[PDB]
Formats: sequence, structure tokens, C-alpha cells
Amino acid sequence: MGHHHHHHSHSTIKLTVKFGGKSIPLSVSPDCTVKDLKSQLQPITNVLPRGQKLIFKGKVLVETSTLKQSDVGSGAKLMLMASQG
Repeated sequence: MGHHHHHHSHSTIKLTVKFGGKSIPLSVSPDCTVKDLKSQLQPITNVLPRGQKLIFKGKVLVETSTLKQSDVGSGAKLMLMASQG
């Protein structure tokens, strides 16, 4: 059978997401988008996905950009302009 090798040989990379003064160690697949991250973190941190501004390389990431398209890798320091209160 022709195995679809598009979604294979992948793994969970380490994302260091900074909630202002809280560094949160995450692990996701490069298949996901930075928007997908907003959706994953929303039920966990309870902060609006619109407010969750992911900023890496001094560059804000777009909903369409995946971890690969966002230059993100295992050990990437992601600045998150969010609200802790």
C-alpha cells in the first residue's frame, strides 16, 4: 500500500512560550499552525486566542504559518504578548 509519507517521521518539538513572567515548556508537531496553538492553549490558560500574540525572531506569526513556516524548532523561545491580569 502507498503509505502517505507527508505526515510521517515527525516528532514533538520543545516550545518555550513566555506568558509575560511565566515560561511554559510545550511539545507540539510541525504539522500544527500557530493558530492551532492558540486553540490548544485557550482551554488551558483561558486567554483569548486573538490576544495570544506569538512573536518569534522579533516577528509576529500569522494564523496560516506552521511551526516550520514560523522558523520554530525544539528549544525555540516564543514571546507571547498576553494577559496574566
